[PDB]
Amino acid sequence: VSPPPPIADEPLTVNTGIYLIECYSLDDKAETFKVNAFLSLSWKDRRLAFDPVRSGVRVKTYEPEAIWIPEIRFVNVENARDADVVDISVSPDGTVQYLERFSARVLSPLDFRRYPFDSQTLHIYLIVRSVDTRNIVLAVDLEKVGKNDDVFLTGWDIESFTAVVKPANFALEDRLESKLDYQLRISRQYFSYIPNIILPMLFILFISWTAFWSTSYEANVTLVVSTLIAHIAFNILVETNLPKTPYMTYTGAIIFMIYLFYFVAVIEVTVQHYLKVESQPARAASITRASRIAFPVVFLLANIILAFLFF
Amino acid sequence: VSPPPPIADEPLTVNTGIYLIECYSLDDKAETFKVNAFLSLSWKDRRLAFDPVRSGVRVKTYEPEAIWIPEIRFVNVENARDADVVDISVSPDGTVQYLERFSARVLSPLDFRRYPFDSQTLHIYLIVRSVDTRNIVLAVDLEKVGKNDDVFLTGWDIESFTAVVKPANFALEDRLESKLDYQLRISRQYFSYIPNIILPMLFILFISWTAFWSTSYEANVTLVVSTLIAHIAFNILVETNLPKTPYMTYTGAIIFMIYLFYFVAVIEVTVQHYLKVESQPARAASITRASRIAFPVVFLLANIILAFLFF
Amino acid sequence: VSPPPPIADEPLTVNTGIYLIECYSLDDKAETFKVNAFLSLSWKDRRLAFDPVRSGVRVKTYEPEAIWIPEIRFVNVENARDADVVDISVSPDGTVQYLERFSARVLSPLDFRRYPFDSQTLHIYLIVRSVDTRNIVLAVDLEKVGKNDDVFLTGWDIESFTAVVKPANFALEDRLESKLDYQLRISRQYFSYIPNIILPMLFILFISWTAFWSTSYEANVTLVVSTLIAHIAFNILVETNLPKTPYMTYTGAIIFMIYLFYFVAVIEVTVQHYLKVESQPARAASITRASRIAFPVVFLLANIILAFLFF
Amino acid sequence: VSPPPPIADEPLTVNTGIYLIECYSLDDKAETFKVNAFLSLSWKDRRLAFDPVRSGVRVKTYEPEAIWIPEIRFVNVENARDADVVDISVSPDGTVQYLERFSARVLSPLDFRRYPFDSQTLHIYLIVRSVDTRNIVLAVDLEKVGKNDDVFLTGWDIESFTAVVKPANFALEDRLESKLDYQLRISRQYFSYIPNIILPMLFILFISWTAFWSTSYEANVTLVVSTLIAHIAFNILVETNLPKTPYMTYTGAIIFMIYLFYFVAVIEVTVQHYLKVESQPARAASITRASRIAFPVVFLLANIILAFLFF
Amino acid sequence: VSPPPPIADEPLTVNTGIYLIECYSLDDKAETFKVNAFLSLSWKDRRLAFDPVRSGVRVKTYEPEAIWIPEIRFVNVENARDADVVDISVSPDGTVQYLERFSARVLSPLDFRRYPFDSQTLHIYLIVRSVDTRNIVLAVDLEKVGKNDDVFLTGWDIESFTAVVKPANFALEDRLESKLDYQLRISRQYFSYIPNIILPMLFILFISWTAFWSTSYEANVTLVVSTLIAHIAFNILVETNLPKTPYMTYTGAIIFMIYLFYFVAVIEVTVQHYLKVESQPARAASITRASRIAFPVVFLLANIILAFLFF
Repeated sequence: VSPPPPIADEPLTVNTGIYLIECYSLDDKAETFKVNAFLSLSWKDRRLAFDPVRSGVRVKTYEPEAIWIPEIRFVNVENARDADVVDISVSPDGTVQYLERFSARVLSPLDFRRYPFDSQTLHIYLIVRSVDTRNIVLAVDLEKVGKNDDVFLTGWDIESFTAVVKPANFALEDRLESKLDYQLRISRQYFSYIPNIILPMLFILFISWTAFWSTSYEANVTLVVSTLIAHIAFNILVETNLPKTPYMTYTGAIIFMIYLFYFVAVIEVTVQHYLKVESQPARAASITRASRIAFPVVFLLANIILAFLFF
Repeated sequence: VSPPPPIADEPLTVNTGIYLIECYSLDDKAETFKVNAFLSLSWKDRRLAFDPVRSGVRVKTYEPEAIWIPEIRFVNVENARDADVVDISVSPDGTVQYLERFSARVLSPLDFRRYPFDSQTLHIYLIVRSVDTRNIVLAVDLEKVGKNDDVFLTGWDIESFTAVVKPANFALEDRLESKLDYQLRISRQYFSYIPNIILPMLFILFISWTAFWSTSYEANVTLVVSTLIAHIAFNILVETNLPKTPYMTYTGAIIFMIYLFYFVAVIEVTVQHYLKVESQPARAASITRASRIAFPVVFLLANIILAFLFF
Repeated sequence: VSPPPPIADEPLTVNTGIYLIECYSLDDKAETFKVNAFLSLSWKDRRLAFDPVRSGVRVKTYEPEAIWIPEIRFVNVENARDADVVDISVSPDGTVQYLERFSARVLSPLDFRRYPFDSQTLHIYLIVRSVDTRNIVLAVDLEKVGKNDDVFLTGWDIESFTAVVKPANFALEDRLESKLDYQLRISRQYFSYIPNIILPMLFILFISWTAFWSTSYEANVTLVVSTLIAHIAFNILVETNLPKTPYMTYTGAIIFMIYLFYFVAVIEVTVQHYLKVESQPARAASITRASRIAFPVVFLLANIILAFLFF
Repeated sequence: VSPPPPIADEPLTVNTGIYLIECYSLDDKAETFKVNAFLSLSWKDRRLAFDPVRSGVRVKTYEPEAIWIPEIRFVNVENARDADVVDISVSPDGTVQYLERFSARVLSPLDFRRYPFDSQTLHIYLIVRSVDTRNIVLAVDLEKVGKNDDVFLTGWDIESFTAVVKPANFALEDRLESKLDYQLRISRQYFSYIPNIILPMLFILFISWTAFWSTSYEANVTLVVSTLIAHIAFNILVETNLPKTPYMTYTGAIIFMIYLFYFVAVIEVTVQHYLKVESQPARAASITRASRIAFPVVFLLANIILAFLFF
Repeated sequence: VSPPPPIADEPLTVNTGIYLIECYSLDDKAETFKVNAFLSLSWKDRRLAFDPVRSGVRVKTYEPEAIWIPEIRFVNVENARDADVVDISVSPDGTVQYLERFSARVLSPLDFRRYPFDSQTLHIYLIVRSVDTRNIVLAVDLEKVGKNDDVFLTGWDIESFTAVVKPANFALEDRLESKLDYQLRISRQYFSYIPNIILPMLFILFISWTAFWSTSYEANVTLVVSTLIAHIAFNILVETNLPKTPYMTYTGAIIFMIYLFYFVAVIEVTVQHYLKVESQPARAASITRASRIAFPVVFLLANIILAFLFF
């Protein structure tokens, strides 16, 4: 009901911990993720302490209204952290052990440049408002911060749940206070993405390259233009998986390069035909023969240039 | 009111039951499903026992606030279930019969590898928090576990609603307690998936194979490339039914293999033409003649390899 | 307040009525429909009766809390209906007239086999919980069951709003009681489905059949394969209208048959060409000439077989 | 708290007004539209009046619970509106000025036949329930009915916001009362619909007509069939804009006619070829020459027939 | 509890400030954007003032219920702002410092004509209701208005967060009062829109222009018509990025012009062929030779005309 008084000017230390139970709804369209976890809080209140003989027990259980509880909030959430309280335990020395289970949609930006190899740092920002009586400071209890054996992250590898031990104060408000950051490092699992996106997209492009082993302009126009359609169609097919980014992505640059290669292949096919029709088939045959090596080499070279630029 | 006191150290047994009335919203994307069911609770409270002559009746009806009710919760739900109590009945010996109708979105992972023959185990995890006075344990009353004669599961076969009789304790919290698991085993119905997905997808691939019974390179390019487009288009058409998985699925491997076969068929068509144009039609004719058997045989062989790998 | 007492053992009859206002959000995909209607309740309470001279008036108006009201619920809802009470009127003899306006999403399975001629029986299940003092039974007041002159059902014909006069008890609960069923029989209006789905889908198939009046294998491959693409594309176009069913539908069987016909047409075209190239144009010409009649006849025959099988 | 008493038998007049601030979510599918507006209510209560000298002020501000407020509801809404009261002001004579801001989904049928020239009458039905003490009637204060300078109706022309001055009583309930209708007459802006839908759809059809100036059956098959695909593809592209109607629309009839023209064009192309191959090129040339005029003329004629039928 | 009294007739000045923390869910479809920010309020009340020696402290902290707080609301929002308060501080002179954190969906129209060079003026309208005792006016405290060093907007450049210093009164209500406007000027970053939309769309069009360097009518029909399909397909692919506008946009005019160019290119190809077949290949060759320059020149000229018209 009333905040604990400081014996001295020192601020109240609230030890925090988050135990990740379930992580669902990874909607990449809104750069959000839903979380279901345990939030543990630990701080010392002298007013609740006792001798354990006359009191009988070693522990004292209270209701949330009965005692003072710090106003802990999450910064980067859609709406107020949905909560329910599990337990409040007071040890003989006056140390309060608070535990609640919560579920909330977290706002955490995603970098899609490295995609689909990309690594992400998912953030959960904890915050406390200091009162006049008293100031309150947050701390991390590493024993209460953990991932379960049943933790499921389908399509991602969980690297480190290591929260920011030194979380800098956000100078947003009039009074600056330290906001405890929880860094959750993940890296994209990619096996499926080669046989489902890259490989079939390379096959369609390679099919267009058969126009370099043909002399029929009609058959060549069909090869290049119809594969171009198949490529667009294939992009529409995988559209859901690829990201809608306002910046240039690695995947996006490859896609653009593929569009350029269809254009150049058309030029070649058109040129080869023009030379043959304009009575110089020696040149026409030489260009086509060269393209057979030029196109794969330049492609492989440019992909290495791209890979280097992004990694 | 207050919790019932133990005659001895033994924990309070709360007998549970779930009567599955309706199952709506089967989201193959979020791996969540909405449920509307009856939850029944049974436990013995000596405090409310009576003689039926002086009391007149054989049964006593109470309001939820009037008596003690165990705090039963679901583990794998987005948020707390809809709480609408139906009836509370007390027998002369003190046995309480609780019944509520609830509705909640359940988080249950789905394995799409064996799809569309795939079988699933849907989970509903029940949990109770033990108090200081007396510890509380959950049990399954098989007579109160059921699904109606009007239970509709369009597209699935319900194998067994048999809940985990021995549900292991989840070591997540500070105090470990047994969490009653409800395993709902289902198997996918496919009487439609062959004529609607597989058969037309095989037809389009087979059409490309007619290029082995033709010598017109122009007609062949049209056959292979236009069927490749029809295949992509067909995939777009059925896209909704197929799953967007970060791992490799059986269906997904077949699709990939089909993409490979279009690529190889192009190679053949291109090779056949090159040999004919490079004045060796004997080889060209032999390759084409071989492909007529090679392509179906290798396909049938590789499908058997795939089926074996996944089953 | 308290429930009315029975003069004899007879159960309390609650006369019900539903006045269907506007029906919205006909989600064919979730097999749910939203309803906005008036619910009327009528039952006799001797406890509320009076003489109209000393009381002055002929009618007595109460608030919902002031008097006893039966706990009427709907069986098949996503979650409980919106609760808005309009009026409560008591006649001199004690007859209570209750009226509320409600809105709820109803779960009602749909049969898509006969689609798009398909007829449906939409269900709204009313239910009441019978009390230890008096058993409560539901009845239908046909004078209070109706639909307005402004009732709109776009693309459906409303056959009969006739509710189940003898609604069987659901043996789900421990105590079985009669649950008042409201059957709304509807039949699909198709004045659009022929010119928008069937006719253009037949035209595309007929275009492929022109390959039987041509000898150019190149032109024929283009005809059959490009129309096959147009068919897939057309299916994608109308995909929204067609149903995603795990069982075999009439429409779905026709679609499958059309896919088969494109495959057979390819075979013919391929065969005709092979015979001509393998120096037997007499056979090639005979098969093509036969196909001109065979394909339409077999199609028309198989459609009548299909129509017969489904109707 | 209590209703104002009538000096005489006359009913209480509640003057209404709706100030349309922002109209969003124009859902074409469900024929619903979301609205955010101000609702103003004006009625005279003598019990709240005063002298302004002894009271000091000219205006008196109350809280909704403090005074009597009429139970105003909307008929055609998904569910009850948003209850956010802005201000309640009482003038010295006792005239109450009520203002609330609300947001609700309105059910209003749309006629898509005339589309995209189509005109609509959007309805918002206001209703009040008369009490036993004094009957309540609704009125329209034209000075409080309006739309801002910042009112956004992107794609429509607002013809008249003129609410039904004489709104007939809905004979649905047992007691009939006048329900104040708000007619919002709008007409569709088509600045864009010609260059974005009609013109490109005519271009694709016209391209197919070039087959009448060619003799190459191969080139003709490509022209007709590939444009047919382009048409389907184009329909898929504009799918969002076009309406999903269970009845026949003007736009829908044109689309169907276009499908018929592709079929007839195929027939011509097939016939022309057959005659040439069956050694009668004089007839073949005459039909093709005629089609060059026949197709555009018949099209233009049939479009005039269609336009006449719908307008 | 009560509105602060004016020493003279002057209105109460409430100094406002908005500190933009996070800006998410930029759903262009509904022309809405979600905002998460700090709202600061500053005004002087003499009743809360004190001497700081006898009171001890320099600052006084209150609870929202304890003191009078102005009813500040947002005009253009889907629903009410999140009701969450951070701090209330009173200085020795009586100056109140209010701070709250809020999250709401804002309705702000978007102009898509200049897209994707488009620039926008985003609006957040603040409003206050004046009471009987003293009229309340809003002001902007520039020192309490800003965005963090970590604020980043994906795809946009933030030009000026300069709120309307002179915000005109909205004449909607009976009593007109100044509504404080917050203008946020932004310009779209297009670094992606050229390589992802424009460039590949130009490539497909350029491919059709190779028909001017060919004499094969068959190959030309394939070139023009198949690229036209690729264009439609490409539009379907990028459909998400392009806006669904009922007015004419810059991007939309370019798209229309591209459709026209495919039609004209067909005409050329058809004409070239007709002249050759009608035994005048000198004219046919001249037209084709001219088109090689005419088409790119006219295109580049018309694009400059378009750019000029829109900018």
